[PDB]
Amino acid sequence: STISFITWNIDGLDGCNLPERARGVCSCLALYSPDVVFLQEVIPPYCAYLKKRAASYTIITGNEEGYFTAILLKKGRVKFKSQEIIPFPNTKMMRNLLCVNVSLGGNEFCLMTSHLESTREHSAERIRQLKTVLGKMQEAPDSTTVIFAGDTNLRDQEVIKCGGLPDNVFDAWEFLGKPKHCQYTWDTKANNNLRIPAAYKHRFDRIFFRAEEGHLIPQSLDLVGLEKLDCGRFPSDHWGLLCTLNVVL
Amino acid sequence: SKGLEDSSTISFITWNIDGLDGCNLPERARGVCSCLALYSPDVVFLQEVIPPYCAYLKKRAASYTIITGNEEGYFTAILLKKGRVKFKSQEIIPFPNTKMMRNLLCVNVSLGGNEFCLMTSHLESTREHSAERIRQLKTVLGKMQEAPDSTTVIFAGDTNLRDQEVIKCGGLPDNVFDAWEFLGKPKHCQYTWDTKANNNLRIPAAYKHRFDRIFFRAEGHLIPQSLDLVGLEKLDCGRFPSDHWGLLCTLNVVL
DNA sequence: ACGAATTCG
DNA sequence: ACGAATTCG
Ligand SMILES: [Mg+2]
Ligand SMILES: [Mg+2]
Ligand SMILES: [Mg+2]
Repeated sequence: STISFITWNIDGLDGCNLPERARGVCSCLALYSPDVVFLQEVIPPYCAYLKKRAASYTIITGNEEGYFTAILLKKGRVKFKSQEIIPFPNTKMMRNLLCVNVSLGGNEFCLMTSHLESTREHSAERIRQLKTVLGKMQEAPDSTTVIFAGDTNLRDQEVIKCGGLPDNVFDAWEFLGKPKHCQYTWDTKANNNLRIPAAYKHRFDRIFFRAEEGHLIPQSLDLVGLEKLDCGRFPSDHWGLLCTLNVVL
Repeated sequence: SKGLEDSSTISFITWNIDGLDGCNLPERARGVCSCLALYSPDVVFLQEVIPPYCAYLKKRAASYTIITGNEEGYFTAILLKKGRVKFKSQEIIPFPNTKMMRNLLCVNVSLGGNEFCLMTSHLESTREHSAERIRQLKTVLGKMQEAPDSTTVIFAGDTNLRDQEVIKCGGLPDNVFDAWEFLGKPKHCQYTWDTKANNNLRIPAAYKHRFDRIFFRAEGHLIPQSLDLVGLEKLDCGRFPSDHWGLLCTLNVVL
């Protein structure tokens, strides 16, 4: 059976046009009706909005104050079994690792998200956090399918410094042949929200998975959130990623 | 005076004398020159010299010939004791990507019956410019290796280096030694820039670094004898000659 | 949440 | 000529 999710850093720390941009995020979610949504940079009033607007999803959060991650699980498609939060002891930005154990498509999943330490200056801590994520991905039983989707803030060289992805962990964008149309998820030439008067682009938002051979097969990957809202800005400074996969029992 | 017994020795001071701080500069220059008068080094390597400072050196260090790394702005200089050092030529090597007018100054001399290439630089400043500083260090080390095998090469200057940056470079080449390391990393002269002990910059924090370093290319032919700090006395104005301490080094040239 | 510049302690 | 924090482009 086919499943879909979106992962999206929705820039709740930008207070400008935030109500309109939150409505814009959810209009995108309504269009694609994903089974799972992974969000980063949620803030408390944004979470309160989602609890009403997305009342058809079970909402799991990474914290209750500041800014944090969330995982939304479509009721009637996804059975919620537990949540786990793993700290990043040396974060300076309240980052952590949020996991949920669920049933979806007839199989058990561990679904994970994080907003890894931001900016070039904090590369070393970001690498330590990536190692924590990768270590946690190895802990689930082999019959459980593990998906991480989140804002990694990664540069390719940092993954190399980490040792590269393990032999049994795959990046969905790489798996699909490194398609150019959805490569960059943060692009200051195409996205004006931060008003950065220069052109930089990065593949900060990434999807990793661990599954028994042939039991999880990515089928599509697309950017979402590409349309300006009435205020002339985008829902976020990031594009979202929409991924569909076949879950084979 | 430098008699027969010490004819095998080269002594020198290297010092970033902070000519970019105009406040109290004439008095601070007199403080530097008082140090030069006390130790009478054969050679002085200076960084952050400015044109007015050259005039102060001509007045209060008149026994030294001045070779400069540029004519305007701020620049390095090598001072040669008249009657001891024979000047043979001056070479300047550019750092094409510097944003701070930095370069490599080489002065070829004869002293004590030996040929020397004496080099100084003020490598790119601040943690943010690490990449360019490492590129400049590679230029310096390459030039040290290129000199004729008969010549004795000494670099002394303000490197702005952090230890981790020399490791990123791959370490000093096999025939190039750091004088402080050679002498066993003595604690008394380890830090040459120290905002707890020196308040010239008025930084309200305590940080210390070994920015000022001496490299030499040598087998057993060049033996460091001593390394000591200078410039640790406050002057009449209540400030030091510079935000850096200077380094006083003696080396023996051996058969 | 970019790199470069600047301020503050 | 420090590092952190903030601001500029
Ligand atoms: Mg952000
Ligand atoms: Mg297909
Ligand atoms: Mg200086």
